[PDB]
Amino acid sequence: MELPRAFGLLLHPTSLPGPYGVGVLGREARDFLRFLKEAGGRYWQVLPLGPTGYGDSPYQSFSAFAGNPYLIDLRPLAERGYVRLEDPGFPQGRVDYGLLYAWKWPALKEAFRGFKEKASPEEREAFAAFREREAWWLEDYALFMALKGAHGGLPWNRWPLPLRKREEKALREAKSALAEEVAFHAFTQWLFFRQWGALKAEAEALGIRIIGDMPIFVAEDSAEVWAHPEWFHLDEEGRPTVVAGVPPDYFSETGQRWGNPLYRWDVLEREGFSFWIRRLEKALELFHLVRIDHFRGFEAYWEIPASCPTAVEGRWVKAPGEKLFQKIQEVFGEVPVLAEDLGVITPEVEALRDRFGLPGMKVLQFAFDDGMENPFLPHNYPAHGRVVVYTGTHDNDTTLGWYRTATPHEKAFMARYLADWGITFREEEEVPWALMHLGMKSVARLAVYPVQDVLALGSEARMNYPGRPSGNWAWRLLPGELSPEHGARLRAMAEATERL
Repeated sequence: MELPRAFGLLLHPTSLPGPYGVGVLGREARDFLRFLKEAGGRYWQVLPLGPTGYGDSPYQSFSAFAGNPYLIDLRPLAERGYVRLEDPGFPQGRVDYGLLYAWKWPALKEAFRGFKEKASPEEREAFAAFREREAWWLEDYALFMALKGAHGGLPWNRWPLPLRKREEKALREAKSALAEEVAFHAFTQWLFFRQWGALKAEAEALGIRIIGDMPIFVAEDSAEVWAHPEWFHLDEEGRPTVVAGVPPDYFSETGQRWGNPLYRWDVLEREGFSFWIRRLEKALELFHLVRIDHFRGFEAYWEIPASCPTAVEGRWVKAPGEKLFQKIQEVFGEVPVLAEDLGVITPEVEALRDRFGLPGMKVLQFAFDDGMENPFLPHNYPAHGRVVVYTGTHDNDTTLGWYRTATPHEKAFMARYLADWGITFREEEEVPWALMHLGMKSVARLAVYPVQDVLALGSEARMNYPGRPSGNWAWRLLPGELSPEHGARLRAMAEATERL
């Protein structure tokens, strides 16, 4: 794809400021788009937007199609009398998921009750039309969530066998018995997609493109795995027989056992890769570009026997990446995908990526732990510049946080390297800006930075810390924290590096 020389910001919607404990698809989101526009940014990047479970990770969703109900702006609903919003006492600067779970779900349920009572014919009609258009994934998602609620939150493969194995009779009975719960979940979806569609329209009016994100592998406890057992390696009881992960290395002698179910690629191929085509079709209704986590998995993946508690017993298995993207290209006439290609990749992975002109990534926080050969250093980037450079992603600490724990060698080499590129700094809080400037001076067509770096925040603002059991995905902006001055500084930088 042809990427213009520009810049953007990374900010998950939950991090947006606003009342009621979590960022939503409303005015604050529009304020951010306006801020981005004033700053000269042309891209807004978010993390996966599906519904979340224990851990609150957007990369482990109950569905590969559904939208996150927590992102629904409840104000438009209250403004119609559908519900009476109450603040239990949400904190500032962070999402308290426990409190959000206990409070927002009931608020959404109360709003649905109010809706069925006061909703106008136009609204009732639109909601019905939506349920009908999206049935191909919505029926399964809505019933999945209704059954989960009726079975104490248990994962689908722990529900009674008739429901678990989707016996027609039992399934139809459950759907009737849970008609109201099913409708409610469909209601949260109609709202999510309606609000996201309006926000996407606002971004487009401001000349902004949205970069979406999705994990290559779906979650074990999700609607699509339950509904399409034939697409994954499961045993008759719904248990994965093999799981995703990565081989042991110089860090984890045990490697990483992610646990995600793996695709029966042969079955998918015979079906014209329908699952993926559909997944991308839906994603393209929300985003202009979509990144796919662990992109190398389309070339080959580390397959771990589910019985193994670690990733030591795995083996590399080839996937039909070539054939899948040939299909994606013919169906969508192009491939609007960004490849997450960090870590150790192979010449075949790089080959697949370039073959379809997919831009890869570069993370500046990883460029100074060795020498001038480090692929993350700007002078080593491809001359075609089809790559996206970040100071750090959602999985990294904020740049100031990173700097404070960096090795003496790292800190010294960074300063010297910056000096070579005509960049300097005085206080440590300036490092985030110095690195953002380095990225903008680079040949990378796109430079995307987390808002926390624009604010020069410390480790307390880190989005996610792989391996840490708590405090993840919780950071939030404060109202007005992003000032016109932050915007003007970004714009001046973009102008000087010709990214406007």
